[PDB]
Amino acid sequence: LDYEPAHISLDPQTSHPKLLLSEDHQRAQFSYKWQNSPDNPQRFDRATCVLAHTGITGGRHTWVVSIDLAHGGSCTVGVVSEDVQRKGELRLRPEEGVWAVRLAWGFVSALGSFPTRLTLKEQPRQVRVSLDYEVGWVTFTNAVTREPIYTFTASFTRKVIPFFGLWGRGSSFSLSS
Repeated sequence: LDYEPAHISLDPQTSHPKLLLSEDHQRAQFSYKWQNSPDNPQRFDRATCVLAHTGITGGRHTWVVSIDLAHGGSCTVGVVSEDVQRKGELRLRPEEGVWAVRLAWGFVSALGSFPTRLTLKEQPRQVRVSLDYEVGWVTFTNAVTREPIYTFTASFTRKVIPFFGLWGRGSSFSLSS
């Protein structure tokens, strides 16, 4: 509970063409249109994902993702090693530097080679990500109720970057701390 609220801004260099970022870089929604997004090496081309601008190399840090799934979409939240594969079919799993949870209506899972289905007391509106770089914890909780969701144990050898994904029109997320 000594996790330091962090500023997150979504990096428009990284965002899949199917994600629309807000002017303030605090929100994203799944867009009906592929944008004519410059295909620079930092940009996801298949995974409908976006990174934060600023990575973490130490300490304890925490941020909150508010999730709105209007019509059976999904949202993915977590952290990636900064050398995560961005081009092609990415497998979201620890082995490939992804520590993330996927939320849909009636469906939450921790992503790995062997995804873990999680049944919660409530459908999370808000997911708190609490990262302890020093120990190697990625903790997910319901940011309103503090209900535990999942904890990954990780060995960080590189910078880690807050990670977000959306699938399906009417799906969106917004950031706070």
